[PDB]
Amino acid sequence: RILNSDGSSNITRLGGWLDDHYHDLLTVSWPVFITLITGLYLVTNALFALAYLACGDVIENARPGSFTDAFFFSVQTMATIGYGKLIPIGPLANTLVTLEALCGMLGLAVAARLIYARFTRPTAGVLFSSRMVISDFEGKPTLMMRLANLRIEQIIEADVHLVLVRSEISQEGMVFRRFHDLTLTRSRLPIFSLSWTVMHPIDHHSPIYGETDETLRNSHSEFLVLFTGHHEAFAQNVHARHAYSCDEIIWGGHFVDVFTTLPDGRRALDLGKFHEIAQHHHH
Amino acid sequence: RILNSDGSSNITRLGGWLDDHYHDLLTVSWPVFITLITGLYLVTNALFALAYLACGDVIENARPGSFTDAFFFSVQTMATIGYGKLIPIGPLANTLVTLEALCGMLGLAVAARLIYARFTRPTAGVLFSSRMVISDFEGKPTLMMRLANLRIEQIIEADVHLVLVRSEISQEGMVFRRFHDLTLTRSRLPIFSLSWTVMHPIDHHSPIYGETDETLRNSHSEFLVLFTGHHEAFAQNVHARHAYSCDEIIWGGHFVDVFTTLPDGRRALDLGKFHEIAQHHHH
Amino acid sequence: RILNSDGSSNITRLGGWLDDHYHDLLTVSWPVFITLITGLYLVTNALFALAYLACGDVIENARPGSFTDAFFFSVQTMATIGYGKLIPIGPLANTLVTLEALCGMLGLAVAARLIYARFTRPTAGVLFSSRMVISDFEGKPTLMMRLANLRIEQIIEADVHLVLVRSEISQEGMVFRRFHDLTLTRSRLPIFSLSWTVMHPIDHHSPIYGETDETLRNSHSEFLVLFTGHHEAFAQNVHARHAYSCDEIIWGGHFVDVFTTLPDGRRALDLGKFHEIAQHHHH
Amino acid sequence: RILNSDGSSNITRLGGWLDDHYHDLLTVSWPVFITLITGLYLVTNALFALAYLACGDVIENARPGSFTDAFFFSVQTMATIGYGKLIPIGPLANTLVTLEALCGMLGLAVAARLIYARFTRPTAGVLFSSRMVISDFEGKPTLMMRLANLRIEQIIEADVHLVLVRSEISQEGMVFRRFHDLTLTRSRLPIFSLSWTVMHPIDHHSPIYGETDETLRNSHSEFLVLFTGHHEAFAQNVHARHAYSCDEIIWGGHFVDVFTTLPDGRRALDLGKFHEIAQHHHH
Ligand SMILES: [Cl-]
Ligand SMILES: [Cl-]
Ligand SMILES: [Cl-]
Ligand SMILES: [Cl-]
Ligand SMILES: [Cl-]
Ligand SMILES: [Cl-]
Ligand SMILES: [K+]
Ligand SMILES: [K+]
Ligand SMILES: [K+]
Ligand SMILES: [K+]
Ligand SMILES: [K+]
Ligand SMILES: [K+]
Repeated sequence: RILNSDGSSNITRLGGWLDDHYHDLLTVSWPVFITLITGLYLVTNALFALAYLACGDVIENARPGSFTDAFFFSVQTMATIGYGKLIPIGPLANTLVTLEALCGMLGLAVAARLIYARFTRPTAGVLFSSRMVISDFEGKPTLMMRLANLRIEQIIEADVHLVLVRSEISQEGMVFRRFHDLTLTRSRLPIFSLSWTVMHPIDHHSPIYGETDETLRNSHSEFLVLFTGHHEAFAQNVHARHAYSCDEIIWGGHFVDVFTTLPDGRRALDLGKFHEIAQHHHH
Repeated sequence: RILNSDGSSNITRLGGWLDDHYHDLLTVSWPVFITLITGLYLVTNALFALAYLACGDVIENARPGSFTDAFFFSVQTMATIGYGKLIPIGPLANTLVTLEALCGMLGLAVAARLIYARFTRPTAGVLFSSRMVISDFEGKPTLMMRLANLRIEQIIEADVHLVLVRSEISQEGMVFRRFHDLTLTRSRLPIFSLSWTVMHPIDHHSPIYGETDETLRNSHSEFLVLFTGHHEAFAQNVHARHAYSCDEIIWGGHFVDVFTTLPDGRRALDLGKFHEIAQHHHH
Repeated sequence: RILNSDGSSNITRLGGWLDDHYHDLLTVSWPVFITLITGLYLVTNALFALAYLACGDVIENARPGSFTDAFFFSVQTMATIGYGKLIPIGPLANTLVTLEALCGMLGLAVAARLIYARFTRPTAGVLFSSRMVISDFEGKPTLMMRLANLRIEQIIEADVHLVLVRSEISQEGMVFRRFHDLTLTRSRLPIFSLSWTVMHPIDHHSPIYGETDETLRNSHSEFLVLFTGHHEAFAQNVHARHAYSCDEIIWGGHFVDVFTTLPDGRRALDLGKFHEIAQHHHH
Repeated sequence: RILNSDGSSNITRLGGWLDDHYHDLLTVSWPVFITLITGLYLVTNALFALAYLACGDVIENARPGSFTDAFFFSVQTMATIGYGKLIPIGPLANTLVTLEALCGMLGLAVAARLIYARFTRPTAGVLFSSRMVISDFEGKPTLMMRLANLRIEQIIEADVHLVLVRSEISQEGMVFRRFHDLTLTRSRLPIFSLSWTVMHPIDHHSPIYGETDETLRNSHSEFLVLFTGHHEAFAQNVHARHAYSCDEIIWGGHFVDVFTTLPDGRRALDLGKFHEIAQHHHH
């Protein structure tokens, strides 16, 4: 497989610590992110502790020269707790308190907004069919796959972009992976609530015209699907990607109706039937 | 009705606690959201209270072994109030204070940003006409519905996507709901301030060409409308959806002019006339 | 004038307190917004003051029954200042402190995020020419207007949508304002840095084909311009709107080159020349 | 060069302090931004210090008339530290504390949200080839340039807009820079993971049809590239711009394959080969 089932590439890649700070703060794992924020919080409070000590004995009820007492006073100042046992003395420590309160209020507000950004990533909650089918629709062979909304809230302006990716030999003897846009009957669904079957009519303008299971395997053909939409639950845009290889196309298959009948005779959506494909079996 | 008047589906659906945390935090009711935040706030302060107690008697002016005194000290630390009656003693409680201040400052900032997200959902403030009409416009039968901006602020790049949804029998005997895009005379209005009448000319390319009130009812025809736009009041995008059934089309009707004359002879917008449709009555 | 110079409508409009809370919190004036936030802050602290008093004398160093002492203790609790002169006594006041700290931390965080939203509205910083011109370009009469970027930072994917708005009589004797999209030579400028002249070639497909200054005045013709783009300074989308009446079209005029020569022989942009139009004067 | 390599213009520009506050707060340098926030923090605390003094001796444990003691009490109130040595006396200072806590909580929250906005600007992390090439592709001369994703995370709905910018003489003897959209074989790549070669087939509809290296230099031809896309790492849109002059087009050159073979026989992406162009050398 060139592309994984999720649509990402398998190709190995090659060719400063804070050179991409924002990206790294978002993509780094939660234990790493936590260590970074917690360590920065502790390192800043250790730097102010040393600063208070460099002024002399400028913290009331603190043991002279005690870093521990200066650190805990710094925490009480930076977090703006201010119990009042450890309190600043003179213009030097009060100036440092004024600087530290500002750093803590600003820096902890930024750290908290970064936690929120990492936490509020919306997921499309869209299910792609495990396979694609090739069967006749309106008297023409048609490539199909389907999507379902896994949530109760609607996706507005839902778009699907289907692309064929195959190996080709150019007119000047150049071997390369080419990307062919597959024209869909409907690429935009204004309101996506339940199930959507995406169709590519295989006409003389289709890059898979006259193609068989065998010819798709020789060009190492792959089908890449991008779904985009605005999700009403999040009041944000969402996307989902997927990839099918040549062996995931059921030639002559048709998708089973997902709309089932409940015991009370009601019409329901059964996503148990979502990956079910019907085929004709010969002797 | 397959689709409700708001554009949602009526179909019954089937086929972990924190498996969709962000969606559930946004879509859950306000009393439930409040119980969750308040309970998490109280449970965290109860966990730190127990932690302070596990260290021994490390809170000044607290009754030894008192959970109540340890809980209220935890609240005073986590909220960063720090009155100074209940104060930490030793390296163990001061370390817990340092950890608790961080959790509270970060966690309460995230909870507050989540309240803001739930509170700042923009509404389009767009009124859809209670009916659609079918009457001649520029010598051609035309399907129409109308929208009005209920607010003083404008919607920029306003888009309308009108779709017919009917039951159909495919060439291979497949019964299914098909979605037909209805081509509008104008689908984009760069600046939407007052009233907008949306028109679908019923020409030989229209899916409702040669269709009558009777034929629309036999295919269980429905009309789905999606409105999108950028709202100047919110400096955010907005949308609105609506649905009409076959019995909500006034055949031969025309919308009444909404621009009324005020006593001072001034031209005004009267949204009292917005749902008024004029029809010819025969003997 | 039907439409003002800024693109808004002049039409008079007609046809619950917290029924549109979010819109009203954004569009209300700053003195009103401030009164609302400040009053809510003061009313909440007065409600907790009364609550503390209803428990009895549960505030140390407070005068029994004093609302003033209970109010200032509430402020010290809700703002999380906690000096430590006024401190809570018993399980009742400590429970109220726990509730009040939560309300204040959450509610003041939301109020502050609302101030930021009202404060960070981006302006396009785009100058529209005071007039439009009609003159020959590539041997065809062309309608033109121009825009300039007033800032050093670029606007990416800049779009212009020009529309004619005139009064018309329909085939069934209906008088109405019709919106005609005016097709531009270029409606998209990927990178907008300096000046952009927008052109509508008046060909047989133009709604202003065969139109004169006189015929535009009889239909009360107006030209509405919408500019949209992504601003690099804000890393946000921006828009600007404008409107021209029939008397703001210079028939036969051409815009003066804005690129001037500086004393050091350097080529500069002179936005002093931006509204300058050249015309031929006859005897 | 009219346009720099980054796509910005070189043209010199000409033609109130808080007249563009939000833009200036985002585009101003970090030392300037810090001085502004820090100075505003210090000036506000100096104004409350003076206010407390104007009431008389209304701060316990403060030296009468001492601005230093009133300033540090103001810092302790505005930051909500509240140690409890300097505490307010009477209805006048307690009213000022109530006002100051509100200002500090709101104003410091806004300042912190502004730091976050300045800090969380996403970069596309896209590499443009140092040159463009003109060589035959599918038996037609084709203009090409290429882009690579410098990060592991994908860009979804990646768009490329290529424009020619040359000096031209109009039919009425007008010399001006004209912007020609160059039609690409593929302008949209739904999922951009590795390398993308952008192609403009030079057919009879191309503005560079029949053009040579010499004719492109006489019109001072430049090629402007805009890349846009949605970045999965940031869950935000991104863009990148670039510009090529006439001397940056390798006539007859073709880009070298970036997909290299690793010692374990694995296929890898070598961005060391990204700027490598192959050419035929004659005697
Ligand atoms: Cl925020
Ligand atoms: Cl935000
Ligand atoms: Cl096709
Ligand atoms: Cl049609
Ligand atoms: Cl035209
Ligand atoms: Cl072309
Ligand atoms: K505090
Ligand atoms: K405090
Ligand atoms: K305190
Ligand atoms: K205290
Ligand atoms: K805070
Ligand atoms: K104290």
